[PDB]
Amino acid sequence: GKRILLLEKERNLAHFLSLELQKEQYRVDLVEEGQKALSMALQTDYDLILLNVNLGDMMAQDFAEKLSRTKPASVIMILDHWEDLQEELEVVQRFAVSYIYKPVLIENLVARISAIFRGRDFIDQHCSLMKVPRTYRNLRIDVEHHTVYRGEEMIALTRREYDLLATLMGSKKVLTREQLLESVWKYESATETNIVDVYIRYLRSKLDVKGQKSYIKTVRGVGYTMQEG
Amino acid sequence: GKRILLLEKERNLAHFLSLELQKEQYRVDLVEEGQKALSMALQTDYDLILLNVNLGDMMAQDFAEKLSRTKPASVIMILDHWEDLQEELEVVQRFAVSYIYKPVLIENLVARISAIFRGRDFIDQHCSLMKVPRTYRNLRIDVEHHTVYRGEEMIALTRREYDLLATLMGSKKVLTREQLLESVWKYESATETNIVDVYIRYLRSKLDVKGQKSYIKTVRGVGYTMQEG
Repeated sequence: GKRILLLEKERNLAHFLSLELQKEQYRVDLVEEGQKALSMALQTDYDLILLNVNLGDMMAQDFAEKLSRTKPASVIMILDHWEDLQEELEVVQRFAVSYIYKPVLIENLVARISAIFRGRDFIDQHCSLMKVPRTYRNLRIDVEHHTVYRGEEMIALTRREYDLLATLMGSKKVLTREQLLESVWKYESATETNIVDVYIRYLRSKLDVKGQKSYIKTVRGVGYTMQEG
Repeated sequence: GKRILLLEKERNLAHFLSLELQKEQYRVDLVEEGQKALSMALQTDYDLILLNVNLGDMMAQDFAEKLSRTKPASVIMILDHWEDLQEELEVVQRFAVSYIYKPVLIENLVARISAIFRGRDFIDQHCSLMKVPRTYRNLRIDVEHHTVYRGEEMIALTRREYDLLATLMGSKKVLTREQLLESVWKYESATETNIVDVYIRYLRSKLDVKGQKSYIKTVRGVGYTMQEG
């Protein structure tokens, strides 16, 4: 459950925004004083802090600079009317992840907050996009359908097998059993590298053709890679 | 929101398992018939299908074989008692992404499903295999706290600045503004390439030092990348 700190000076809006955010299963701490919002953000890591340009007892810009002393990458979004935001736009753009104008439909606001959260979560997986190979010899990879064809024949690779093939095709360098573990079984706390050899064998038995070189190369030393034909 | 097809013969466990999965914001379709489970799996793409070894009107092995005609990389996990799973283990190991024994703690099962999901997403987003970069020149990245140090000095990068620096550091290649948009503003629908240039300048003003090369390299007419010292 993502945690949100909410200081909104229009109490009617605050109430209904809080309700809709909770409907999305976010946790909402509603607050009303700048200095108490700051003390709360210092002691609690919020996934999002939603503020107006002027908090009452301080400006959002001062809130953000103070907080930044210890939590410099804090996720702050500003919600305000046109004139208030326009007057401070340049500074808001510096400290705020995003800003949105009142008057505001709550659903558009909740939608923007969800986008920010997804975008932050994507950065947090350290996913460096790389170009995907879609052929190898007479194998065709249909990435959108997670299907594989040998010539025109669909090969019914399971998910794990599909994943193993893609990991091998994705690396020019040979991969160790350990690197394969950390790839195809990433996040699962897998220990035995012996399961790698089970699934190589499953993979070969689906792909390889008799009289032909195997599509998978065993580098007896180190690990596995794809087998040039 | 990840979608799960759940056919568990023990209705008490099924009920609580469904609730705990929903708390992670997963959508759970509870079923009780193997034939209905199959018809649902053909007509909608589930991220995970959770089954016992025997579905009642058919074996999970038959379910998987029929499904694999259309959807060969379907994500199927088997939950069952020792004797049921042991008796079918070799077969299950071929068609199932994973298996887990009853009696089972719900919290353990949710954690394993979540891991499997993240593992599929790493493959499906074509993330590089390389380790997240944590240094560049005299920069140190504390990934857990989203903080950055230049020497011993903490630089107060904003979340957006941080995400941008991470995306640049994440890629050996030059990134175009369109690529930077699609990663640092992923899901935010941004279409103005101009904002990338604005945050590059913000990043430089925080990191760069007089009489040093900039940490960021402008590649005229292409995009941006990191700047060797």
